[PDB]
Amino acid sequence: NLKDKILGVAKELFIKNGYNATTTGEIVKLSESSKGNLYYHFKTKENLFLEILNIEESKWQEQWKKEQIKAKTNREKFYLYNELSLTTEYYYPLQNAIIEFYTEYYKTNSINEKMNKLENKYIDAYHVIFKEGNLNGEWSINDVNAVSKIAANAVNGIVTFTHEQNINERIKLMNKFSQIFLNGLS
Amino acid sequence: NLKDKILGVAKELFIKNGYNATTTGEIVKLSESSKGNLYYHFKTKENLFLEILNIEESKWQEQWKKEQIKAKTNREKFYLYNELSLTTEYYYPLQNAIIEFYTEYYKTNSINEKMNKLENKYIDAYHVIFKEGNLNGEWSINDVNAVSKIAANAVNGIVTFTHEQNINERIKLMNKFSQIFLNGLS
Ligand SMILES: CC[n+]1c(-c2ccccc2)c2cc(N)ccc2c2ccc(N)cc21
Repeated sequence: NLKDKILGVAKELFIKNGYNATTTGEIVKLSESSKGNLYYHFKTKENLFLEILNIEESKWQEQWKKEQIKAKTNREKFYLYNELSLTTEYYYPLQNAIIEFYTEYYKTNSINEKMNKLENKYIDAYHVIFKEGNLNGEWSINDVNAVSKIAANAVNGIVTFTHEQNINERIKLMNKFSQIFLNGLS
Repeated sequence: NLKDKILGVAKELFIKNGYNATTTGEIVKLSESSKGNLYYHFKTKENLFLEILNIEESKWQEQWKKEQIKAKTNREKFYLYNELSLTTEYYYPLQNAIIEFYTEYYKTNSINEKMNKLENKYIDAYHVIFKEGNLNGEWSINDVNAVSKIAANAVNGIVTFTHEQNINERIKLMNKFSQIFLNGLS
């Protein structure tokens, strides 16, 4: 595809190399297009990036839906969502590229611009879970927005910063996490 | 000393221009040494950075050892240590050199022998906190090593991924976390 097949390119240059570890010229290579095709939908490096981000976060949010089904109590949705967060091939596989981006481009309205849209969807699944937790009364939080951002990131840390130790060790830890967190709420 | 001098010039160069752009030639010139004497001491840029990384980790351990008398109980140190991490990393100079490096040497097994031992150093502080909390009966945790691991990375995510918010709110979520998390141990 025109400006669509190009999108799947950078995605890999970012997951395979990082943000400034991949450039337009680069893209253009396996891309095979002109530095104007990008002009249209992709105004700047940031855009292309901030764009691919959300896209992927969505394939994730989508898989999450087509999967939570195997969880009864919301509390199970919690443990699960975090667990799955570990195995997906979506979004998280370029959270380091984002760590960089957070620096290389923070003297510029993008963080809260389009990147604020992501910040929302990124903590949505948690928001539901927690919110619907008050209903089912599995617990009860008086600031669901705070706890939601909290959970989201911590979990994201457990996923990002431990990508070295074997995959099964990881799954165990994350579960010992959810136990503690959920238990710290009620 | 000529070693320290290298380490001294090297650090600022990295702080002034990131990890990637800083060349050893620069380091040797401004340190007034020789690639020879340099190579003898560190063998590589990658390796040089690591040693600075370690020297820094030891300076951290220092601050923590002094700045922690302001926290009587282990339950308070956990609160203090966490806040401390957020604030200091808000304006940590090398912060950008670090991110470049972790992205510049992810899969590299070798650079990961020390890479981990160092990381392991930050996890110790928590480990210490939790064990002491044990001996005192502030809580009860047997798999200290697991919690310590979870607390380190959970916090890191809270600190790293929350960059879009004002330092007042951040310190708020972080203290909220510390309370919630710490609340799932008794
Ligand atoms: C947890 C290790 N760790 C730290 C770190 C955290 C606390 C103290 C010292 C270093 C880190 C710190 C910054 N700024 C940026 C990236 C990373 C990172 C990236 C990947 C990884 N696999 C472990 C990582």
